Amino acid sequence: HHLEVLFQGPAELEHLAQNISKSHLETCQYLREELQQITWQTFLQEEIENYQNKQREVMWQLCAIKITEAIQYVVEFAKRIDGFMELCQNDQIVLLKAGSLEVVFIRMCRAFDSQNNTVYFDGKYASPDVFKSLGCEDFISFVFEFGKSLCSMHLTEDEIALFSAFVLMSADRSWLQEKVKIEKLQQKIQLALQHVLQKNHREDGILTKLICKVSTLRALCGRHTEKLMAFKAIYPDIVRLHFPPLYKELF
Ligand SMILES: CC(C)CCC[C@@H](C)[C@H]1CC[C@H]2[C@@H]3CC=C4C[C@@H](OS(=O)(=O)O)CC[C@]4(C)[C@H]3CC[C@]12C
Repeated sequence: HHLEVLFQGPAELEHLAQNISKSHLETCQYLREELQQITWQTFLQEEIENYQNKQREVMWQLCAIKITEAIQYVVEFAKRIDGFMELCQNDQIVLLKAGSLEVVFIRMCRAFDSQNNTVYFDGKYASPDVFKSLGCEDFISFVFEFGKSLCSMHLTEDEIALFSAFVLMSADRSWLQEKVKIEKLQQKIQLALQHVLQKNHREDGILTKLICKVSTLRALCGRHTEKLMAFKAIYPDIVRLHFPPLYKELF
């Protein structure tokens, strides 16, 4: 008892970090180690050309299908975050519409080869050239830059998990009813994140460089929405008849 009281503080941070870590491990589509062992499996030049030969609307549908799969896994992660399921359906929805893509881009770092500038996509590792038919060179370059920048921090699986839970439970998304409860939850997650960050590299204070990325993610997800609305103005029926329903609902 007396010993239990002396540990209660940090024990609680460790407990929450382990909870979130586990939720992350069990809701990622692929194992980190799996992804790292096949970075050499890049598309061959012939396959690259084929993707480049596809029509704009065709490449967009494919990417939306692939992104929707990753989002499905992020929704499973959210469900397991303590507090998320206690919120009103309305706040649950607002946090997912705003954060599900941000968590995807965070998870992208586990499936990104920084030295060669390539991302795991449709079975192989893809250079930015694979996405040329989208007609979004700037948005694509921003995505890869983000991948490179998060990789350069060599975040551990537990670090990625707590950072995912952090930008997901943000109390500043517009239209939230329970700002105070969500805020108290993010604060805990953040103390837990700092706890695990210092466990590995009290060498710096990267928590700030990480929290700095938060603003970059919002701009990245903001551009996605802009590009998508621009695409939907030209291909309204492609979006309506061939885009995945969950992607439509979210974006
Ligand atoms: C306009 C929009 C549709 C274009 C987006 C094109 C690229 C940026 C997308 C398409 C498909 C996306 C991947 C789909 C699937 C995954 C698996 C996911 O793996 S997991 O193990 O972490 O769950 C990590 C993100 C990752 C690598 C995504 C990165 C981002 C990704 C390459």
